[PDB]
Amino acid sequence: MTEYKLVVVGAGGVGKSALTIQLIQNHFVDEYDPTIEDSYRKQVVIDGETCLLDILDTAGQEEYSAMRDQYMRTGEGFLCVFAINNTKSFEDIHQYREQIKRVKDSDDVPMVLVGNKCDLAARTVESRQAQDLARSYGIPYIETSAKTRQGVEDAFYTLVREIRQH
Amino acid sequence: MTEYKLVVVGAGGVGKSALTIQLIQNHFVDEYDPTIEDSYRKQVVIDGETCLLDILDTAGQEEYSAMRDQYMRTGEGFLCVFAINNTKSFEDIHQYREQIKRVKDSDDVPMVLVGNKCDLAARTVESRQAQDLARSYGIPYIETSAKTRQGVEDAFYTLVREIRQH
Ligand SMILES: Nc1nc2c(ncn2[C@@H]2O[C@H](COP(=O)(O)OP(=O)(O)CP(=O)(O)O)[C@@H](O)[C@H]2O)c(=O)[nH]1
Ligand SMILES: Nc1nc2c(ncn2[C@@H]2O[C@H](COP(=O)(O)OP(=O)(O)CP(=O)(O)O)[C@@H](O)[C@H]2O)c(=O)[nH]1
Ligand SMILES: [Mg+2]
Ligand SMILES: [Mg+2]
Repeated sequence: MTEYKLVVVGAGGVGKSALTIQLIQNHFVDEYDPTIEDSYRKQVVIDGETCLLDILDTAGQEEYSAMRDQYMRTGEGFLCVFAINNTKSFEDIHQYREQIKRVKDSDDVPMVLVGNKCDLAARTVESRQAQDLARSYGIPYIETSAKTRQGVEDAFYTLVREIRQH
Repeated sequence: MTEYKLVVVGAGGVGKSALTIQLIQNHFVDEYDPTIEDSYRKQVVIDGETCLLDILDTAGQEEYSAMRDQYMRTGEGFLCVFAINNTKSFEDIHQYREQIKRVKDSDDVPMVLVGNKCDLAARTVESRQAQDLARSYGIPYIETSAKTRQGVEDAFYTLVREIRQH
């Protein structure tokens, strides 16, 4: 079957893992548990196509920024995640997109810009700012909440459809 | 606020109305009720943006194919709907896309190809066939069920994001 190799990247603490576990295990993780590297594989049916989601959940931390090259080379699509209550994480996006373009030798790589933790009221990144950024990259912007599950399927399945159209 | 003028088109009986009412009124209509023309307006929040969905629900029938020109000229994005258990409706898609391109003087108009009634088992249109068609048009393909609500938000919000990126 068709397999889609998806990679979830973004700064430390933005909710990369909570998003992925919401998708695979249907529950919200609320505990401190820094990721090194985790793989999840799941058979799903998207828009009638039977397929396998091979998802790589990555570390937010800097140790070995060049060990990101290896998982960036292999990934077919990327969810670039920031948290709407953390401005630095939004600013960091630029660095992950440039690194992905650099290792994949490409100005258009399947990507979705995800603004997570949209359930929180202490918002510091405006949606308009993020939508403008997404538009300059030519990629979708989706807001999600791993807490309420709002937008999680949408974020992942839109990325699969972007890969379908590459 | 930003308003998005969406238009739902497709052959008679494919579920254009049931899709729209699922979205606006959250329930499945299961009765015979041919549409002439209906408007629905709803304030929503999509990916953090407050906006108004102005949705036009159209007739499947032929009387006045040129009275489609008027609503095609004004629409910003189109959901092109067929039913996965009705091959003729899938074939009819081509005619609605060509008419939209013709009146909007454009080879790329915000559009989503929707394969509705995916809950039904008597499938006559394969997903692969539809995905190939969608790919040749360069637009997303989404399967929906107005009966189970599967994919309805996805179909509409993906169309809004396509308008955002035009
Ligand atoms: N309110 C709320 N909290 C969230 C959401 N997603 C994640 N969190 C919380 O943020 C914290 C960090 O989540 P986690 O998934 O571990 O983030 P990470 O980005 O994967 C962390 P690391 O980079 O080290 O691997 C946790 O307390 C988690 O419950 C969300 O959508 N909303
Ligand atoms: N199983 C199932 N039935 C559906 C679904 N969507 C619509 N239907 C059924 O199909 C029939 C036609 O639906 P309706 O919404 O009236 O279709 P229409 O395309 O709007 C008809 P018209 O073109 O004349 O305006 C109804 O019996 C409705 O319940 C669906 O997703 N699955
Ligand atoms: Mg993690
Ligand atoms: Mg109708």
